[PDB]
Amino acid sequence: MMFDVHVVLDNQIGQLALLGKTLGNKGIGLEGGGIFTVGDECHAHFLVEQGKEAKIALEQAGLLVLAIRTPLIRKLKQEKPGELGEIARVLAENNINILVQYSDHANQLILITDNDSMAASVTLPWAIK
Amino acid sequence: MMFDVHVVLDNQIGQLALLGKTLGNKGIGLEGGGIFTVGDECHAHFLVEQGKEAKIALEQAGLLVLAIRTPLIRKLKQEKPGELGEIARVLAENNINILVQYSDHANQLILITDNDSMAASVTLPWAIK
Repeated sequence: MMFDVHVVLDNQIGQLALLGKTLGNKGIGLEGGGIFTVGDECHAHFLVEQGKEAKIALEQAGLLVLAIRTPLIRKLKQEKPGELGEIARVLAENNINILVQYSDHANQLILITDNDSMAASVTLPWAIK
Repeated sequence: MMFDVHVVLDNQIGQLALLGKTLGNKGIGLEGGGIFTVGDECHAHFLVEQGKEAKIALEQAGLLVLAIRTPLIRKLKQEKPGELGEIARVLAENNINILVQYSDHANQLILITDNDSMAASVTLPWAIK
């Protein structure tokens, strides 16, 4: 039901504005994520419900969508130092590499790994209510 | 009072686990942010209160801290499609480039720009209560 939208923006003014207007004009709200600049490019990951519709609109605006994915959605059960490192440890102990991690507006944990099939069973203790 | 901690992790298992354990062992909680993989490196931005203490602990663990910064903290006043694109538009119209953007666990807007001095006055309408 929820999709991570991975867009590679140019390191230029107005790029986040174009992304947000293009999705806002379609009624697609951003449920979490952000943008990180790395050298000459800006990597955006935003969580949306209308993933396929967001991909079409962004590409029609000329933005490069690398992938839309359905992430694992989990929840840390309490806010405590070391909680994120603990779920990352159990994933690492199962030889699972974490490619994307962030939190949504419900404070739910959003994850993309190199083994989402195994990561789902490994992270079952953190399943949402 | 709040600091963004920019760490460049290796694209390897156990890196987020080392970051989270190192800060959790010091009692430093993660108040927001995430990690994005870009090629062979993983860029982490996490919001913490004990920024200087987090920098020391991460460097003693062998992790590369690119910078600690005090971000602008703003708040979208309602959750509505296009709201993020609107604040990004006003920033772009003032020739301000957005380098980092995400939301914290209070759903506050975290921003780092190439003109935080001007960005503070430009984004005054989005000031927190």
